Amino acid sequence: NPKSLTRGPRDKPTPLEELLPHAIEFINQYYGSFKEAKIEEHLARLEAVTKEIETTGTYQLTLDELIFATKMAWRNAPRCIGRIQWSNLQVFDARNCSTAQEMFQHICRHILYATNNGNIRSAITVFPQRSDGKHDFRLWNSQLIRYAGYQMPDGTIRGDAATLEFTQLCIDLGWKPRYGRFDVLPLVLQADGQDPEVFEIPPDLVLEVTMELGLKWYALPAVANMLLEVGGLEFPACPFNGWYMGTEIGVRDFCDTQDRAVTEINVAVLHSFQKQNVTIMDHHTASESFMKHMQNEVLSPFYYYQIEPWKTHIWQNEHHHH
Ligand code: HEM
Repeated sequence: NPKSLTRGPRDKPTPLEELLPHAIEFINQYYGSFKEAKIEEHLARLEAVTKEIETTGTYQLTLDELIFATKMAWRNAPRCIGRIQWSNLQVFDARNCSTAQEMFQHICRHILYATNNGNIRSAITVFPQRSDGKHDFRLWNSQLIRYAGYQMPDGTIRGDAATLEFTQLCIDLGWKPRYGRFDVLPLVLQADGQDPEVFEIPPDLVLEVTMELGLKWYALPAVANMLLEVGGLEFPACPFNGWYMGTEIGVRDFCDTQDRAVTEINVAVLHSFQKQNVTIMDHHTASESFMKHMQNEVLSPFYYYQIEPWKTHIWQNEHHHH
């Protein structure tokens, strides 16, 4: 019975006999948050949604349904330690975004809001939902802000090892590679299913925490490659963020060997982030964020993983050596 955590591509709209059941269940779940309240409202919504699916082949969520879905999907996230305070989430509605240039501006706003000069705020920007699967909006990055990973002559690493393929992809799309350890990768944005466009992230928007010892690391951990599933609808583009745990800042930029044996702690990080006033999930934050959450008072909705876009993209013509 274990279900796939991945939701792949489509080449045709979701069939009505498949969409309706899901939409109806979401709407129920939505109105269910009001036990005996809004019965006539619930039925009115069902009738409209069904009429919408029958006449247009799909349906649009309301801003409130979307907000509710983004928070439920967060709550339904198995490994997310931040899901305890699922209500502390700012939603940005970018569902009428049309171009990669517009996606770029939305992402800039997201990064700006979320970073908040260090006082990190959790947010999610929801781009248009998948229509026929041939006009998908996708962020080819794994994270909004991530360091480039460069291959060396001896087989070593310069930068983030986990971005080897993606970094290469960037270089192949024209991006000029500086060969440092902390090079912020550009944004590879796909809009309306078109070929991806490369956008440098304004250096100003990147807040970094200083760890020679020789290390830095961005303050904002924002997942950019997941898909939000809600009521049969699919949003292939919905970057979200929280704040670091400190337990993980992947400085796998290493030869950092510089008790038993496996004793490589994560202290300097906890301290470094705190003194530079960048939110990290320490005890005070865990407690405080939970307090804020309490004051506001098949798994679906859900955030799925996807097949890396460069492995599935049917190129048009743009950017050679793709
Ligand atoms: C508020 C701060 C947050 C913290 C400290 C936090 C922490 C975590 C941690 C530790 C993981 C596991 C390791 C990893 O996959 O990187 C994780 C995964 C994840 N988080 Fe968060 N998270 C936060 C906010 C969010 C937000 C705002 C969303 C979405 C709206 C979210 C959605 C997820 C999802 C979908 C995963 C993938 C793994 C899974 O859920 O099973 N997280 N988070």
